[PDB]
Amino acid sequence: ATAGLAVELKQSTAQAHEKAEHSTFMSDLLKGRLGVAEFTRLQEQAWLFYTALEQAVDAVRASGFAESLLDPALNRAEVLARDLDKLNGSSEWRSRITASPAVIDYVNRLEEIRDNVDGPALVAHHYVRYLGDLSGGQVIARMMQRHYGVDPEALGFYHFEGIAKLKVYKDEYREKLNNLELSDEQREHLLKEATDAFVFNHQVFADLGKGL
Ligand SMILES: C=CC1=C(C)/C(=C/c2[nH]c(/C=C3N=C(/C=C4\NC(=O)C(C)=C4C=C)C(C)=C\3CCC(=O)O)c(CCC(=O)O)c2C)NC1=O
Repeated sequence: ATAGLAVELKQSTAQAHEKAEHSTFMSDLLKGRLGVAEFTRLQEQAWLFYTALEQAVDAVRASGFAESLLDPALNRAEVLARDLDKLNGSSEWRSRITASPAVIDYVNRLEEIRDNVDGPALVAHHYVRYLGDLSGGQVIARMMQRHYGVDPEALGFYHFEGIAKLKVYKDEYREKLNNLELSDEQREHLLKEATDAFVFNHQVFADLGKGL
């Protein structure tokens, strides 16, 4: 549409984004109703899906698609594992954690995108996760420190070590989106995938809200 991909993504995903953002689990977490335990469960599930997402990013980058956008400085899985070591006090969690049903679907989609090397689909998922982390991530980190006394060294996920000027980086991210060479089919595919990405994330929160 008329104002470029970054604008079309934001508008197209608005309804799914709002649903995800206002899940009961995330709402209770950010208001201080839960605890470090619940934050840890979230980060455990996020480690599972970021691990899958980053295999898909690596596959797509290697194909030569969206290279400048798929900045490896964004990788969260390793930082996340370090956070989880601190949150759980040992590496015990690696052999304990299991994917919730929501995370199974989400990982399965990311693995399909990986093995298909589906560039447009991968960009959609990259946008929903990383640009969200860059944008609202400092708010989440601040609330985890404020409400629950989480040590900032256990919030490495939100820090983005290697990025100095965060506002400039987000602006340049949106310009890289606008600059991607996409057919109508590819652009439509990307947009639909971005909505599905928000849908997966909402179900992840729903399953966390339950005993799952
Ligand atoms: C499934 C949950 C969830 C995801 C995946 C998410 C992603 C997400 N959050 C964004 C921005 C943002 N997101 C937030 C806030 C939050 N972000 C949060 O995850 C939480 C819990 C808050 C607290 C309200 C803020 C303040 C922005 C700023 C805006 C912007 O740059 O457009 C963007 C940027 C949009 C854009 O500029 O196009 C994305 C993709 N937001 C979500 O809520």
